[PDB]
Amino acid sequence: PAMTNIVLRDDQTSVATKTLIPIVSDGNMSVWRENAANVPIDGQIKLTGQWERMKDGTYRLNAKLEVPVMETAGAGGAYVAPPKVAYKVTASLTLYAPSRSTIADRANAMKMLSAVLCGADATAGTTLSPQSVTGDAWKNSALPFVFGFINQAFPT
Amino acid sequence: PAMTNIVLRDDQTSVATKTLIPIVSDGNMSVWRENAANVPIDGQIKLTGQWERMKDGTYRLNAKLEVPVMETAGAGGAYVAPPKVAYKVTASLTLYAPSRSTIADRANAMKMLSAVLCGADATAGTTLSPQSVTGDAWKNSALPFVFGFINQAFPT
Amino acid sequence: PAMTNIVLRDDQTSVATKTLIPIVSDGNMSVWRENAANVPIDGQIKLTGQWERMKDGTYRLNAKLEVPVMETAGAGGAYVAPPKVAYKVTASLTLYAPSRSTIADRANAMKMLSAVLCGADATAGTTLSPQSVTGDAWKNSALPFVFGFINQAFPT
Amino acid sequence: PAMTNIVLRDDQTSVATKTLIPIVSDGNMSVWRENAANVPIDGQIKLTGQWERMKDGTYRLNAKLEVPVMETAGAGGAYVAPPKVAYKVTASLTLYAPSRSTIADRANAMKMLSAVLCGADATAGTTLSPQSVTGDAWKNSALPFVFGFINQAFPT
Amino acid sequence: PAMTNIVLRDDQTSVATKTLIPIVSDGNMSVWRENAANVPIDGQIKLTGQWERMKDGTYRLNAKLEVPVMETAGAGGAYVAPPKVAYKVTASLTLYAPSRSTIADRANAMKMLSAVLCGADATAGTTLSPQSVTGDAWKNSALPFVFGFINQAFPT
Amino acid sequence: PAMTNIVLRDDQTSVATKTLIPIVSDGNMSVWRENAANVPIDGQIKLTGQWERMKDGTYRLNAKLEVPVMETAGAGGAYVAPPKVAYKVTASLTLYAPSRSTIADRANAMKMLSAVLCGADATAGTTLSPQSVTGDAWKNSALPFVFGFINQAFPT
Repeated sequence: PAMTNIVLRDDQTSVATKTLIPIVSDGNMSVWRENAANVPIDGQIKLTGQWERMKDGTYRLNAKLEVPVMETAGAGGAYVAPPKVAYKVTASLTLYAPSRSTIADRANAMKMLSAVLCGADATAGTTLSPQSVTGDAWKNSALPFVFGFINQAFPT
Repeated sequence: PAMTNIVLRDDQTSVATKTLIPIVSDGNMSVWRENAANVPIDGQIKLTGQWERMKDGTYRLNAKLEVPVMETAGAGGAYVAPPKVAYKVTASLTLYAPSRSTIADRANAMKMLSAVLCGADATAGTTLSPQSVTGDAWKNSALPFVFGFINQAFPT
Repeated sequence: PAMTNIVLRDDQTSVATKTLIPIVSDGNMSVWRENAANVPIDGQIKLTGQWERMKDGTYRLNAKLEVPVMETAGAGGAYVAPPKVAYKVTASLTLYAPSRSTIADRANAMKMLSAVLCGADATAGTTLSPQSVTGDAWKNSALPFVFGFINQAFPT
Repeated sequence: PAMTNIVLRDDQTSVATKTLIPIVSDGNMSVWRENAANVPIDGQIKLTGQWERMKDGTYRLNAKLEVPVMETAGAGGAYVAPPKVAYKVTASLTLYAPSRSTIADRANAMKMLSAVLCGADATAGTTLSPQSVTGDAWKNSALPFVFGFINQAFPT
Repeated sequence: PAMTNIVLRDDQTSVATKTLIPIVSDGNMSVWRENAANVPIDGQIKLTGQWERMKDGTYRLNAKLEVPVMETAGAGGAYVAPPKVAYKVTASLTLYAPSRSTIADRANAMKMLSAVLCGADATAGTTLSPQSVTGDAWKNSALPFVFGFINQAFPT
Repeated sequence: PAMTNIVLRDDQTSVATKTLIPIVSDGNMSVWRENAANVPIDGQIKLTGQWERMKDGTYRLNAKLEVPVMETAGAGGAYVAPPKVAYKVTASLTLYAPSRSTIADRANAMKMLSAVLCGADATAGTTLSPQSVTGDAWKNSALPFVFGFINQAFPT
């Protein structure tokens, strides 16, 4: 498939739209990046999709979303520098699919873990829109793994 | 929070429901497991949520879904072949969040990467339900990252 | 007993309510933490209750309340970092109860030291509400040990 | 401030009053002690308030309540057994306050931890009087941390 | 699942109730303890549930109930004797389940041995309630295995 | 007493009856065995009651129930395979009673651990009949220790 734009929606009070433009098509990876002004290149949101064949025939597929955070949002100026990038929150989905693995196996695994990350709970058929327009819908959610990852408390 | 059951839905032609019963709560990790008949303990669908504080104050949160495939018995051994597992398709979401990170930032990152894993594309607000009742909806999908993970060919 | 929420009241001008949610149930300890947005995880108020058996049979019971302080309260932003956590004020109650110690002994010790920390003075039956709704009631109090710990002057 | 008497109340069925007379004022510490008849000096209820400036500018303030239990005499030694002490239940509140810490912060911490030691629970503003005249009120209490300290089983 | 209290009934003439409160939850071990008045910690009734994976894949599950009998006071020596534990009556159920075992096998084994320990005899359907309010029902019972364990005389 | 038959009931959907006939009575050992059609001797359900006096006077009483699962035929190799036993699920109750123990101690311990293995929970008087005609009653039961032994997941 060809590289396309990737439009995401974050979880602020007012859901803001973020556009990742394709940058580069490499041999084992491909990269999408945000393009926002008065933001250092290091501060743009980055999406790296890479893949490799382990020595045992097993295929490792990594999708890495880096979200940078500047320290104090700055009034952009003609020759004024942006806030130095304070840190990065990183989230990587790794999929290990062995030699004998099949399309059905991979699809099942991906769909079920996606439901988990969208916080399926004891009640069957439960999920939360990752493209939800509801502001603060994820941080306020009490679903086991959404709440778990966000507020850093897994169920025990 | 307390551990609850977790009900997921696979991507077979007729969508099947899988239920993960809570098994154990360790000091740092918690484990849910399916309870299917005629399956060994090591062959059930397993979900492991673990977390550790790195030496730099950065916190690493892992959610690991193991989907096993058990072997099939060929009646040739002069005894019914013992029921063992063939292999495991594994999918682990890892979130690295430093000490300066907040609830707002962790939520932004989780929601955007969930949208990515649900095949967010150039068209804004595009997502595919991971609890979808549409059979084979994921394996047939052409959404960039759903397709790339299912078929081991990311956009390039 | 099961872990429950723990609701405390501080000593500002307007008494503010702080909720500690249970995080983890470990083998020798249990942890409660505040969950407040635009605050680094390191800056949340923490409560760690641990217990161990010394080699001589004596039981050591520690309850540790960590109160972090950020350096300059910051206007939360979409991709704006919180104030880096400036320092921690820590307060630990340690109870040493030997092998021959009894329920009555431990209850007596705990109640009397609690009265001391609530600042019982020469006048009998004297105490100060630790859940007091009166703003600034503790910092302004002149009770020997409340005043002592707060303003860092013990009676001599 | 000047050292005053300190009147506390235990948790017997009929609540008894204990009075701590000031004994000595050292350079860094001060000591109150009970004066009960037929008790050696080392068997009286003792209260020690000491403080030291750590090498990092952080100040450590300790308040230590020792409650002794004297042995009982069995008339078998061919002489009345000498009155000695059996053991000591000790409870020490320690406050670590750094150089950047203020009166507001020390007060917040002390009040909240006092509320904790008085069995603050999920219900807001919950506390048990440490000068309470209700006999056996503490040992019978089911408040989380009162119960946990008295019975050596914290919530888990 | 989560640890709950465990309420048992003994075989005294007037059947008494014992309550085991959870103390700690480890990864491979969970402990319940009784909290009775005027009994040391070591003299309380203890319940230990543990599990381990042997090197051959076979899981070993152990449930260990310790009923202590404390030393009766005795008359004074030099000083009054300290309270100490005389001995412990211990009862451990161990279940060995190899890799190829199923829920059916384990449930069948557990139910049948439970009926055995509840004194199944030649007449079908025979059983004795372990929660029975009938005082001295077990020590008086003549069912082969109950009587055998109690009176240390096995059917021969 | 004299050895009698022992009639047990399993946990199949339709509850089946198993009869253990006495085989042999030794001095410190007695054996019961099932006699089912089309099952080898080693595949029959076995029950072993033994006792021994340790070197410290403490008596050790063991009751061991072996439930074998025989190998399923499988297709022909060179010749038709001979019937053989696949594995054994084993459940052993061991009771340690020191010299100073009495009938009261042993009966109390046995009844309380029997109520435990029959799934006593927080609610008093809780029990599950081990001779119950309710099919699949044990494997479906959620009582902490019954469920724990069955599903190899202990309350934690």
